[PDB]
Amino acid sequence: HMSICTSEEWQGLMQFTLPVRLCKEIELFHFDIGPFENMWPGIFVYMVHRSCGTSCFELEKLCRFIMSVKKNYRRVPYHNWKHAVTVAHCMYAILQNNHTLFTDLERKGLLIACLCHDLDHRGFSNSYLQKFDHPLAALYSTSTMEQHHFSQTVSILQLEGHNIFSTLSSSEYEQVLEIIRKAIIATDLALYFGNRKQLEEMYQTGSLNLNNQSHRDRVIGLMMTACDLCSVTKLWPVTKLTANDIYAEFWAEGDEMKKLGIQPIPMMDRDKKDEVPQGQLGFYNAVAIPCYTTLTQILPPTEPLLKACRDNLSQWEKVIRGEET
Ligand SMILES: Cc1c(Cl)nc(C2CC2)nc1Cl
Ligand SMILES: [Mg+2]
Ligand SMILES: [Zn+2]
Repeated sequence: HMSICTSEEWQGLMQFTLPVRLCKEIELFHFDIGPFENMWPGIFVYMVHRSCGTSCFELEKLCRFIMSVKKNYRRVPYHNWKHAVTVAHCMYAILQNNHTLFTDLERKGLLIACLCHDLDHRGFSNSYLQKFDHPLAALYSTSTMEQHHFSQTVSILQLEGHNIFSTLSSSEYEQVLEIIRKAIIATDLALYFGNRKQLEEMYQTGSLNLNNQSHRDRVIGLMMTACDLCSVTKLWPVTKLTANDIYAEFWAEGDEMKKLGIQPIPMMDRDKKDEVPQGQLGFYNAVAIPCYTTLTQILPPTEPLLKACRDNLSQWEKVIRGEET
């Protein structure tokens, strides 16, 4: 079922060298991959090599894996290839700035989990699949798309010449697949609320312990949320342009619901565009600000993400007040 890259695609990626100018730029939390489309697969190779090393993965298998993953992201307005690389870049910036807190196996599993976290997204939410009793919802009762994204990741890894993790021992292979599974499932925002509440309690009571596996899993889960939502941490023009894509995707879902005779929620209704700024204020106060606040408490080097999120919240307030561009 997985689409496979052509020889020309992976061989082409093998010869790419990142321009020197961008090396200083890629290290920064606010970096926007937007203006460098041709370089996205190359940027991911670069990030894997800088975090793990050139010897970590067999270059040919890595390039084949990356180009087949790209091929399995769909032409949807938001949950696409650009999103995958954006999320992976945020993870790289988090991992770089907190490098030894994490094991070599965690750094490789997380960068891969980020690139694959929305694989084969169809442009439909878990709400749509569960309300219209789609077969995916029967198969995966909760975290429907996230279970699908993980199944797709394993399916790519099973393709001839794509198993980038085959050189790990039998124990490390099962360990990395678990790191990936947990990380991808954690991208379901429904799980985020409880995860952030549990982490805030652990941090406030002084019980949070990164040597404790269940605590590590939660910290990793919050990092996945922080990366998934990072369009809210970019410079305002970038954040605004990504919000346009977010809403284009939701509006297409809303259109499909309307065709089935079910009225969508206001956020998915293109005829309700005027409610977007109030909706964004709600999203930042309920989801993004608490997310980056808790992440900054646990990992102080991630503070630039919280600063940038606060700045964009401020910009959404300006939009509501009529002070826009
Ligand atoms: C990053 C992100 C996500 Cl996942 N969801 C939403 C929904 C309110 C439109 N907004 C943002 Cl800014
Ligand atoms: Mg997702
Ligand atoms: Zn995502």
